Amino acid sequence: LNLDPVQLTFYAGPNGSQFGFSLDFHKDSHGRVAIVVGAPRTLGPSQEETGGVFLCPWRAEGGQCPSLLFDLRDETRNVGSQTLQTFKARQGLGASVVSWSDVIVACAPWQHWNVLEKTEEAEKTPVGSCFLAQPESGRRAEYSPCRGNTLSRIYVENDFSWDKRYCEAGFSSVVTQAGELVLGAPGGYYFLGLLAQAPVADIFSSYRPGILLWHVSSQSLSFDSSNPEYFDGYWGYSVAVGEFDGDLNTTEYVVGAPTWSWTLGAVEILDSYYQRLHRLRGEQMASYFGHSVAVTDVNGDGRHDLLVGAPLYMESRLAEVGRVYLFLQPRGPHALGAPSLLLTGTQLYGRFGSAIAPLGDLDRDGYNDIAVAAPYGGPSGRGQVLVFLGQSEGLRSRPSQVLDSPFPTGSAFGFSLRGAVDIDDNGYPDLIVGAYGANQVAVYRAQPVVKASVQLLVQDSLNPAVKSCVLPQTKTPVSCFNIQMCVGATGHNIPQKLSLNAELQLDRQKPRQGRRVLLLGSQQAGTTLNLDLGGKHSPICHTTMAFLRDEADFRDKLSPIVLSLNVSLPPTMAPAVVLHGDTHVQEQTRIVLDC
Amino acid sequence: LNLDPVQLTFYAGPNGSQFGFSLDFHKDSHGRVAIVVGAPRTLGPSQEETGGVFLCPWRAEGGQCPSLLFDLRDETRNVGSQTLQTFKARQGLGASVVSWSDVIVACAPWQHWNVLEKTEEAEKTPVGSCFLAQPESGRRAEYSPCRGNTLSRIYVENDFSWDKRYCEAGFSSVVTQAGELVLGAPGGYYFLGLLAQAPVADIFSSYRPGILLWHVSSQSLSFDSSNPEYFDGYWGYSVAVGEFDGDLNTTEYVVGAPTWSWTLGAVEILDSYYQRLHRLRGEQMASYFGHSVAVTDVNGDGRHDLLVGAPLYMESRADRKLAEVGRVYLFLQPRGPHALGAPSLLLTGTQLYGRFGSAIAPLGDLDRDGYNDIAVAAPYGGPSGRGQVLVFLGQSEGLRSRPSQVLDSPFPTGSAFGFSLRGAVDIDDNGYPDLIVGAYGANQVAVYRAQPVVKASVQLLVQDSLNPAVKSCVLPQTKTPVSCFNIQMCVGATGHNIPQKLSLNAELQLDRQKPRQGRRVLLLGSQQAGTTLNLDLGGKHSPICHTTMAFLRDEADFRDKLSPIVLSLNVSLPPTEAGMAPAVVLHGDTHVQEQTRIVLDC
Ligand SMILES: *[C@@H]1O[C@H](CO)[C@@H](O)[C@H](O)[C@H]1NC(C)=O
Ligand SMILES: *[C@@H]1O[C@H](CO)[C@@H](O)[C@H](O)[C@H]1NC(C)=O
Ligand SMILES: [Ca+2]
Ligand SMILES: [Ca+2]
Ligand SMILES: [Ca+2]
Ligand SMILES: [Ca+2]
Ligand SMILES: [Ca+2]
Ligand SMILES: [Ca+2]
Ligand SMILES: [Ca+2]
Ligand SMILES: [Ca+2]
Repeated sequence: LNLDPVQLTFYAGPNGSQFGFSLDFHKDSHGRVAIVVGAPRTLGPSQEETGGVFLCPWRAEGGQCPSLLFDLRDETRNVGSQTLQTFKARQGLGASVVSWSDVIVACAPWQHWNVLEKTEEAEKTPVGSCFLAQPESGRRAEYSPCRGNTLSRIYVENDFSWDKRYCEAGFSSVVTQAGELVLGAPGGYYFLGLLAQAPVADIFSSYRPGILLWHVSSQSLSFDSSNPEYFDGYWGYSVAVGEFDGDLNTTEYVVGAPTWSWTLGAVEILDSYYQRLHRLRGEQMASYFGHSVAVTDVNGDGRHDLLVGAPLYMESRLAEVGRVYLFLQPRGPHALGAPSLLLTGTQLYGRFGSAIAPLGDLDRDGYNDIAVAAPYGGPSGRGQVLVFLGQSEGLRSRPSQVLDSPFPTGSAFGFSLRGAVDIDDNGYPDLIVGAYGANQVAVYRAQPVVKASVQLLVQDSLNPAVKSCVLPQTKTPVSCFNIQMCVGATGHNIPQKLSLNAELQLDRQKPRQGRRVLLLGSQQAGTTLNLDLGGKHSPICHTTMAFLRDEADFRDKLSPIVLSLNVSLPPTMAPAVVLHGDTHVQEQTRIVLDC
Repeated sequence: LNLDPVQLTFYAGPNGSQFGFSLDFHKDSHGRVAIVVGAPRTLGPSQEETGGVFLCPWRAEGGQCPSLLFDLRDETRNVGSQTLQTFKARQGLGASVVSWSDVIVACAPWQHWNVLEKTEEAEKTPVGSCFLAQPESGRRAEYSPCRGNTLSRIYVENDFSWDKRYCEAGFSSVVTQAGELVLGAPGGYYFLGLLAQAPVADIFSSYRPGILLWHVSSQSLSFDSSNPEYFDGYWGYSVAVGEFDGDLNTTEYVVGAPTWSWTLGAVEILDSYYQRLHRLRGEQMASYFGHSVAVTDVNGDGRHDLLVGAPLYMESRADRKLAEVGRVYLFLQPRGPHALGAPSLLLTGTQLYGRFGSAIAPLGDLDRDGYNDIAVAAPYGGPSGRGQVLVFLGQSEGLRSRPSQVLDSPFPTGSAFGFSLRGAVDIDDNGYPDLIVGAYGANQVAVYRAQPVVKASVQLLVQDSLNPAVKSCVLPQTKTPVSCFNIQMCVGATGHNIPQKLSLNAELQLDRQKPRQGRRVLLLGSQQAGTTLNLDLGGKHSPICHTTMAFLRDEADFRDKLSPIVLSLNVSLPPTEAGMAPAVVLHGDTHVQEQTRIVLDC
């Protein structure tokens, strides 16, 4: 709602693009936050297809960020017969970035790995990897469960089972609250999908430079499945962490399979033991249900809620426009299955739902908020971010704000969206929009929100011929009533330069020269006053006095008086304020005399 | 707790005018708050003590104030045979000022009134008169419920039954939320005392300038009692309103009778029909149990609680058998309303002849923690006897038994600092209720502003027990290896209206039990086991935690391997005394200890 569109933070990257495929907020232990962006198609050791990650300090003007190296070299180790080796060709370092407690985990899902066992070989297959690093410490603990030495003949022998040659671990990187790192591998089990879990502390403990194999304590890998629906399931395409079970103190992983059950799609909730507590499938085939998955409690009830993206949805306008499915967390026995809000974009081929970013209390509204992105939406397919507030009792169905791509067509503005981290540390979380091949990363800063609570004090009714008030000049006896207005500013971090303007309307329904009551001071049927609330918490109530003419004067006495007070922000750069809540009170006064 | 004692506002009246005897907060139509101060001995137009009320607008420096021009003039109106007279000489206009909505009720209890019929009369007795005003419109009105025209001999003929000649109505004035003015006349019904309650709108709409004896049609008065206990009860010395019977439609009055049942003292809680719901007897005779009464929900359970004051309570010390200090009783209302019984808390003063409990002011939520705080004033307490005010914070069970803050008189001795108290109103509009204390001896009022309360939080994490020499990260500036680990402490500062310059200080003491310079655990850097560093939180919802590398001495080097390794994290405000007064109050947990041990084979 309060995300500043007119001013944005622009971060540049390599001319080879991909700067913005994935990104996250690196929360420093000191309390600072900086944006870490993976560019999975930067230059290699010698102009090679590789990845790469940049670390941008949080700023406003922006610029060329420094680069954080993880691993770019074709290693080769001779374990007896097996001369195993790694290949950086199109590794994609930066396709998944997640940060936690001074550690950054950035993945290269398409990194290759071949083991030469004399004549036979393991084939140069994309096992993928995800490299961990504490930039302050400098320690690098690369993690790659799918790296192995089992030669291809063994795979071919029995049933091509328990394979990890092309798992592509790290297609989606997330980290729990405790620091446990979770990685997706869509290609695991012969292009079926597996997951990896390992403590970052344990990963750093068990890692040894040079050697290209380990087990790293009790790292938890997903179970291989022979179910036909899982074939080419593409599990671990997108992952997130949130609390969903009946017990606390445990972190669940939500994983998306956009091709589950013959491109139908699914999303699953897993514990650390991978018990599959809940699984919700898609509705439209080839709609890519699960491309991006987000976890946040926008309802404000505390219990986390689920958002699932289907950018390839074909709306029954059969127009290819994505859709975000919302799932509030209920208190039923087997609840959470039925979706509640189905948000759908407008621009054709917009891919509405490629990036769902939790935002938390974006506008100090008391409920969490979200930002969905359609990378090819908008007027001319540029791509647009749709901010949806909590609003309680569900989610804001309408876009509280629409952020337009300032990038040319095809930049896919809005592929990776992250929020839920107050970058301004002002109770107002910000948003970051990165896009694959964008070459630029945009950051939206939220602005203070002012809720208004408005009340009126007007006499309910009176005799038009009371004749108690006295006109100054003419000295005529007239009836009159007490008109007062009190508007107060609620919310957090309200700016002290507030200049709210209140406009009063007496007999609003009646037109001009059809009006009945009329102000003494200004001789007008309505005025605006600077009812500024800046610099104080108490409401301002400056009254007025409008006279009511004699019976014989007018004839609109049969019409009851309408007293509508409407408060609006001043019209006079960036407003830095968003009026919300009650802003128009129309308490009424009727005319009562005999009939 | 957070009431600033350094920067005070001083509002002055005329010399010897008793400016500050009673006071209340008047809210202007625009929401601007002003103070109504009674000065019950201000010089009248004819150089005589009559009374007066000042309307002090809120400022920073303070000073002189304008006064509400009432009608200070004796009145004489002959209604045919009789001759009604009102004498406004030493009437005490300002002895009880209470502001409700846009009206101010300033009562002169000692205004005299006579009815001259031929030779006879009704005796020139003090009936009292409250003066209602609307300073934004000039609408003046008067209310004298106890005025009568019955000749003196009639009461003698009927045993002084329903004798309302000595009411001094306005001795204690309150206004309910529904706009009903309730006056306690301690001297009504021949000093038994009564309550006179009438709607303010009816008071304004039944007053005609010139008529002295009229009758408000909707007013209600108490019942004269033949029970010997009530005699000379002064029933109406102090009066307050609150909810005590269940139904929120009915409003109940709490009325003090400080000399009920032969100076024993009592407080009666009774509904609008003056049916006694409950009676709270005194504890010690001549203690004036009922001198001050306040109603507020200190414990926050949603039910109003009662605060009684006995300024002349003589406590039973071990050394002194009976010493006059004063005592405030706290009664907590439970469910099942007609069960409020034994007192829940018994606060007692310290200074002799300090009159602890002469004023009980509900402060609202001064600390902003969901519980109601009060102020009890001893006008002659304090080591020098010049006057003290004690702030008591509310909690789940009763309220704090010790004064969170103590305010001392800035005025010379005998100023009666604390006689009049009034609070629970944000005067400067900074989100925190303020307090106004009236020292009529010095003819001044002190305004205390509540500075913001910074609620702190501390979380010092030490990962686990460690081995003496793990031979990890080397000792600083040496290739010599030692055992190293991380110390991380997150400190947060949450509060309302906190300034942008807040910067706490974290004292990190490494095994404070051991003497410094040779502690078992030092830092991997400067090696100083005690490091106090500033951590700024000037508008940061995210606690900031600068991790530190810490070194552990050799197993042979440190010989006490059995003593617990206890790290100390202390949070303190910076030395703001160098500049102006401390702008914040760092209430809350600011000091924690975290203990670990020495592990082996790790
Ligand atoms: C989580 O809370 C505490 C702290 O870790 C722990 O002792 C407790 O067993 C946990 N609760 C669960 C697992 O339900
Ligand atoms: C209080 O008064 C309201 C008037 O609207 C009434 O509806 C309600 O029943 C009353 N409650 C009682 C008498 O307990
Ligand atoms: Ca859980
Ligand atoms: Ca929920
Ligand atoms: Ca919000
Ligand atoms: Ca922000
Ligand atoms: Ca009641
Ligand atoms: Ca209570
Ligand atoms: Ca409190
Ligand atoms: Ca204040």
